[PDB]
Order: sequence, then C-alpha cells, then structure tokens
Amino acid sequence: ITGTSTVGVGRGVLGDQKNINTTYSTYYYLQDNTRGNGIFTYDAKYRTTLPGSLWADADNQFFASYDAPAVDAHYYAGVTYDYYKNVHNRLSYDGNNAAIRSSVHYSQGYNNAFWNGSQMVYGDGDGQTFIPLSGGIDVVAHELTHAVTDYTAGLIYQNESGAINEAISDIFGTLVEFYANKNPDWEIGEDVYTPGISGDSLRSMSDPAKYGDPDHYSKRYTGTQDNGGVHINSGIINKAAYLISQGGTHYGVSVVGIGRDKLGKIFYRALTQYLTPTSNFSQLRAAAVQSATDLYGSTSQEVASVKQAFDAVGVK
Ligand SMILES: [Ca+2]
Ligand SMILES: [Ca+2]
Ligand SMILES: [Ca+2]
Ligand SMILES: [Ca+2]
Ligand SMILES: [Zn+2]
Repeated sequence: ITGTSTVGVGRGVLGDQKNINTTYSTYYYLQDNTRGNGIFTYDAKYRTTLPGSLWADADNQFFASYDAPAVDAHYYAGVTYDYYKNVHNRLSYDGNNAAIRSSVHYSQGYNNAFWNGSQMVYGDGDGQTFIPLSGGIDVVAHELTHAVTDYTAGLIYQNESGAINEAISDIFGTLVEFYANKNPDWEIGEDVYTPGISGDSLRSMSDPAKYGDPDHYSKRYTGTQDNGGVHINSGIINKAAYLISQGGTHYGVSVVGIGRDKLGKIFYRALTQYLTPTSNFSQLRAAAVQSATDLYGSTSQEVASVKQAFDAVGVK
C-alpha cells in the first residue's frame, strides 16, 4: 500500500525485542520500503489460502504473542536481503529487486516452511516438534535462497539436483546466520526445533550422520521418498561445504579450511554461473572447482581445498 515509511518495535518468537520497518496509512503495515521493491508480510490466519492479508497493526507495536512469527519473518527477510546485497551484490532473489513476500500463521499446527515459487510460507509448528518457523534465521534464509536458486541455476527438485538445491539453501542459510551473528553454528533449525530438548537440530552440516543423514557418497539414499532424498543426500554436500570452510579429516582425507567468506564466494559463483537445472553431484564438484579457479587461480590453496573436500565425501 501507499503510505509513510516508519519504524515499529516488536518481540520475536524467541522473546527478543527488535525494530522493524513498517508503512503508515491509517494502520501500520508490515511493509518495508527501504529494501528494493519492498518486503511484505501477510497473515494467513490459520488458513491455507495465500497470501492472506497484508499485516495491519493499529499502534506500530508488535508485542502480542500472535505478532511474534510476523515480526521475525519480516525482520529476517530484511537481514537476508542485506546479506545478498552487501556480500554478493545481488538485489533481491531475482537480481532486480523483486518484492519479497511472506505469509505466517499458515494452516494449523503446521510443522514446516517453504517457498512456493512466488512467496515464503511459515507454519506455527505444533509447539512440540516446532515453534513458529520464522523464528529461525537459518530457516528464513534457507527459504529465501530457494528463490535465488529458482531464478539462477533452476535446480530441479528431485534426486541429485534436488539434493544440491537443498544443500545450497542450508549453506547460505548458515552463512546468513553467521552474517547476522545470531549464535551462529553449522546446525540447521536449532532455534525452532523441539523446544523441549536443547542441543539438537533438524540437520547438521558439521556431522550429518548425527541425525542419520549420509556424510559420504557411498551412503547416498537411492530410494524414492522425499523426492529421491533431497533432504537426505544434501548431507553429503553440506559436509563438503563445512570441510571447505572449517577444514578437518573425514574418512582419512584431510582438508585445509579456507573460511566462510571464500566458501560463500565459491558457491555463489557456482550457483549463478555454472550450475544448470539438471546438475548432479559430479557436475557440482566441477562447477565449484572452476569457480574457485576463476577467483583464486588454478594452483591456489582454495582450489586444492575444494578438491580435497569433495574427495573426502566421495564425490568424483
Ligand atoms: Ca500492536
Ligand atoms: Ca544458531
Ligand atoms: Ca543454525
Ligand atoms: Ca530443540
Ligand atoms: Zn529447502
């Protein structure tokens, strides 16, 4: 809507207070005009019809429990936009400042979040397995990254290309978490997963096997569930990414870490310049090697570490 840009204050899912960009026109709306063509947050009102109603508030104060998921979805979408713009020089997910839209309070007790090809959607969780999903910055960044992938590589959501699609979202979801410096780690969804159990998460990049996910190509899932194991086999790539950044010895292969910043630069280049809709793991390795070569030289330590990481997880 058309109005005056202002700043409101609220409390997120985890009870933390933060300022959010809103727009004033009779009501205060969750519409941030400071980033590209805007960031819009909608209320799905426990229904499944999207996007729902643009979030309207009477006093620009969002401290009600019902407001929490909206506050975080709105705020973290902004942080993610800032990451791509400041670190990778990318304006929004399409590279042309496309408006970012999110709907919260989707359905009832919905334990999931997703990008539906046009916008992000967040469930509130059942309160046991998950609390409102927008409370996790790595979750929000994971979802927005699916949009980036759709507009660039276009990796098909099935089998190996789908596992890569998933890993990319986990990787950048994690890099954004580090960017915001919000208790950063290499685990996925720890902030909103099982509120009754501390120390766990949905997936782990440092040690995928911790939750039964493969950490080597020889242990890849070949079944048909989960679209050919897109959330399962992503563990193989997540481990490779973790090794490239942090280093370590995996299955007898030693990898010298090159840091998070270079990891992000290498994968972003691979994603936007070399990957295609049907790229498989082996092609991802070639793309990553070529990207590191473009950026640091064929005889650089960076290129060496990328090769070692993929050798470590058995991807030739
Ligand atoms: Ca209010
Ligand atoms: Ca964390
Ligand atoms: Ca995390
Ligand atoms: Ca937990
Ligand atoms: Zn995903």
